[PDB]
Amino acid sequence: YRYTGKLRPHYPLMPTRPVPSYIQRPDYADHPLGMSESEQALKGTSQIKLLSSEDIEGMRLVCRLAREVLDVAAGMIKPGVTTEEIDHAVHLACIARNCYPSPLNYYNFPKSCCTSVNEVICHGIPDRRPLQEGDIVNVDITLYRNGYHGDLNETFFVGEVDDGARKLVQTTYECLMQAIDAVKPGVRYRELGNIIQKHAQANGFSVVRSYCGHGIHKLMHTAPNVPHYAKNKAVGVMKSGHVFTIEPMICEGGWQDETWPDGWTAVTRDGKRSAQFEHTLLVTDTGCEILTRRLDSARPHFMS
Ligand SMILES: CCC[C@@H](C)[C@H](N)P(=O)(O)O
Ligand SMILES: [Co+2]
Ligand SMILES: [Co+2]
Ligand SMILES: [K+]
Repeated sequence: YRYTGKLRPHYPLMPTRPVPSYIQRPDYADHPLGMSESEQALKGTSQIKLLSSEDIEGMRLVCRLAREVLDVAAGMIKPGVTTEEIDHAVHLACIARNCYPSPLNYYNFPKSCCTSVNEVICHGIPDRRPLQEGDIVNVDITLYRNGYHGDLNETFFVGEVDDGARKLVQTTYECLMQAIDAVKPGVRYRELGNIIQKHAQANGFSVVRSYCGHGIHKLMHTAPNVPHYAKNKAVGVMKSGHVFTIEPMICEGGWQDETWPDGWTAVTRDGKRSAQFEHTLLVTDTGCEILTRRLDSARPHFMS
């Protein structure tokens, strides 16, 4: 394999971390290939669940717990700390909140969160590489509690970073918040990508095409599919009671991605940096509720 940039995987990984049997497990947890029967059954379906009131309480709960776990990870970001150390902490923090770490064994993903450094777009595997001053790193947290998944992510600076990194991370966050601002009943899911790409393009960045935002509730990834790029073909109209993510990935260079031999790590084909933010959203009668919002600050961690 020809790597696209400077980053390399740092193996071996520590043995897979056990989740005590008292934690309730999603279906794929114990599938040999990590397939989710429940996801697949609804795979290809266009129909969007309307959450009930107990569904909404369940989503509120797991999304706030996910946020707490992301906040634990945010506090560990500094030069010299390995992404595997961050995942260890994340794994324990999930267990402490009586949650299963959703990524763990999801289609055989081997860790409890995704860590995506520099040219890694998304789904990076926590490993033995120490974070380097200058890096940008995304941590993506997904928790499962009482049948519901909650999903968020932020990009972080590792010590001092350069102007290009400041600008890419800020712009990515602005892309996300502009899209969120547009969310309310009657808006087409396909419109969000027009908004995201307009802002990215204005700032000289490109928009990843192969990964999308998604419905989420009892299933981690379900209808709707939500592209982040302009003139997409996404199907569906927003309605009060829909829950879904928006998680744009924006890049310094070109939009094209490819996958490492690990089957998960998505990287820019050109080796230039990519940043991402993600919230889980509930559409309400007036707009939407950011279920994974940071409660104890107005702002994401990079703005500290
Ligand atoms: C290993 C899968 C991790 C997934 C589910 C991420 N949380 P996302 O849905 O790509 O944001
Ligand atoms: Co995520
Ligand atoms: Co997601
Ligand atoms: K990245």
